[PDB]
Amino acid sequence: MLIEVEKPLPGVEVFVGETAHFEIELSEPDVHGQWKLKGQPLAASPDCEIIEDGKKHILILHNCQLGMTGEVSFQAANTKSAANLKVKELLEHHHHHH
Repeated sequence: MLIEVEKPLPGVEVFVGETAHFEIELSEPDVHGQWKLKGQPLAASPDCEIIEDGKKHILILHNCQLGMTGEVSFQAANTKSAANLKVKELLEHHHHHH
């Protein structure tokens, strides 16, 4: 009856101002969705790509500089979807066995 997420994002991980991969399921390939961000004006930005393979939707966000964490909002057929973003610190530290 009502649209229900099949594979939500209970916790996404990405690099600081690098790449943002987000994929979810709606168990309904008959419809689609849109990705909204407080940073960008709307979805399908000139610096992002929105591909829908089957029923799932993938959104690549470049340069995700929001801070210690970011809040991503996605709408799937008049549906409210919000997940937490974990920004990682780009560190080229060395991991020696000794």
